[PDB]
Amino acid sequence: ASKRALVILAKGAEEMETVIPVDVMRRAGIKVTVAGLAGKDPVQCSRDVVIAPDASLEDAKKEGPYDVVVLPGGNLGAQNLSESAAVKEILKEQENRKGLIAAICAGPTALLAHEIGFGSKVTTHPLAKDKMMNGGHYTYSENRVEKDGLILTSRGPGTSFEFALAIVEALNGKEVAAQVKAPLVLK
Amino acid sequence: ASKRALVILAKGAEEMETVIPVDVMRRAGIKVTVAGLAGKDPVQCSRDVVIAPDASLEDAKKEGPYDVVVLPGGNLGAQNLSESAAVKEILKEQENRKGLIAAICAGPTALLAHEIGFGSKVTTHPLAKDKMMNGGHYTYSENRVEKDGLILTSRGPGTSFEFALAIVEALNGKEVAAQVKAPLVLK
Ligand SMILES: [Cu+2]
Ligand SMILES: [Cu+2]
Repeated sequence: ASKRALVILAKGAEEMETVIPVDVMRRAGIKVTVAGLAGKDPVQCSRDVVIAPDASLEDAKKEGPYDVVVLPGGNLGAQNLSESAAVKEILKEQENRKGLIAAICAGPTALLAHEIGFGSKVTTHPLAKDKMMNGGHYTYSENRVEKDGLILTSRGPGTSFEFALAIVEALNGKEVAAQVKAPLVLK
Repeated sequence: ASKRALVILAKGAEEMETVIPVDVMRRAGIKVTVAGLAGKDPVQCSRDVVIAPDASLEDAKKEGPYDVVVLPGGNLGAQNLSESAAVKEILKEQENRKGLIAAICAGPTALLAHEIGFGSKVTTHPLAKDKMMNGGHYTYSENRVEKDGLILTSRGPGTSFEFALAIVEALNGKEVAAQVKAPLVLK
């Protein structure tokens, strides 16, 4: 049976940080559900790219559990994720069942909002560091991708490939990650 | 006045190679029109990401001229671009007015189909090389981004940032490209 990923898509999400992990995870044979936070309608991302989700979060959250829950970044997208009761419940359940949670850029600040993974070493976009570190509940890292147990974080659009391949390695192993990596023409 | 970019979006396009240049060009203050080859309806990309274009190509082609015409890759997307009479006319006009043409991955094989920029040094995805080189009308390069006059080409999803920043530099200069680059957290 294939692994399953939930990607939560909110208005203002960084479109690069959404599409790169979805595409790379699907190249890895992961069944990815792109779920719209606000419903089934297409979502307007931070730059003006409009993406139609596979399902509403309301529906997708009923089709769990997922092997990874992925939170894209983008300053306003992450604020929307941080304010959502549905996201809070999903992340708490994932943390409780010891499943992987992956967040990139401003995405990890939603972990702070929902009190997820306190005590973890994490990274974020450099501009999101102060928000993430409010209260000192995490230890900050400048690694391009950071993984502390079941909390996987990354820094920005330019780390999106490394972030996505780290999810693939965590779920499907190093060999699959290497196979997926080669045709991408990475440096 | 701001520069203007036309990005032509066909079914089967590589979504990463579409979104990365659109996002980076908009960060550069370029007015980007994402135009759907087949009409105004949302487009199903190679992995299963659905993107809603800003306009139909039929409408957008009437609002030229553009400072750059951008062709995303993806094997089936590029085949669709190669078969289109509207694309042929747009590229010929752009070539005739000495405007920039930028194509990534399998995208450059549409230049071959429409007899654009013969004699140029070009690169493509490694798997698209044989198709591009059919007849020997170009000289092949393994550079991650290649620019020969007004023909700008690149190799794949992992070269998309370099490709997009090269478009920005060509249109808006090195200083703007450097400013846009820094917050992306590239290596
Ligand atoms: Cu970001
Ligand atoms: Cu490609």
